[PDB]
Amino acid sequence: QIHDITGKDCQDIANKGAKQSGLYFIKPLKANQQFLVYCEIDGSGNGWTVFQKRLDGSVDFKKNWIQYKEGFGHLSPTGTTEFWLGNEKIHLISTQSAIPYALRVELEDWNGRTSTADYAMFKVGPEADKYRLTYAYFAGGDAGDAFDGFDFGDDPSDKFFTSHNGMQFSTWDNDNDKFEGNCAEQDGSGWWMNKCHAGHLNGVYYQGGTYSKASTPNGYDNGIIWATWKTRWYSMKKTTMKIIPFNRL
Ligand SMILES: [Ca+2]
Repeated sequence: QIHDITGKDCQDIANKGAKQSGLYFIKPLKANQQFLVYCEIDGSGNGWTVFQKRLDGSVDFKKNWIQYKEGFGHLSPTGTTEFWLGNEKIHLISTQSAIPYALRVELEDWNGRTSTADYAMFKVGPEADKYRLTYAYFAGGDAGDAFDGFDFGDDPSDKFFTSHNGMQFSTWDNDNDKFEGNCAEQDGSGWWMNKCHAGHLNGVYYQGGTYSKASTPNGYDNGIIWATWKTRWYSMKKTTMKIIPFNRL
């Protein structure tokens, strides 16, 4: 169920001998109390700390500010459950000791194809700054750089409106986006919204992937999307968001 070795993150845990993916206790520099996390440990001693997982539509991602801050969903020793670790925990891990962390977004198709997109020097700010997302540069990956924004063709400033670097976090009850309306409320989720999005992994789980403007009454593109890999009308089968110290790349 839960393993004995502990550390500051899953890489530290892997550096101490553990070789099995599963549940572990970690305690980041500023964390006053230890908490449970799911570590993904591969054959090369890489230990990834997973903070978000989607795979079957068992959890509703339309949660409020406090829920996204504290975390929701279920942690499993088998890694077959959906959850959001919690913004406060993501903040404590990503900013401890100025250690440079890399974020890996892993996506899976309804056709079996998996893709990734890596971001160097990933960080999540404190609550005072509404858990802002910042990264140095896109490090590569076949899923493409959706965080850089995308020109959908709706408005000439589309790219400026869809980038995510520097965006604060938003939930329906705590709007901090760059939109006149409420992106989080219209979509029904919690995310780093701009004048909405180009990459949005906390959207509605549409079975089969393909959906349309007709699926929803207002026709919102509120699925689990990553514009640089698939159309805004295609919802992902599985997603994984995980972090590891930059030097492990
Ligand atoms: Ca707004």
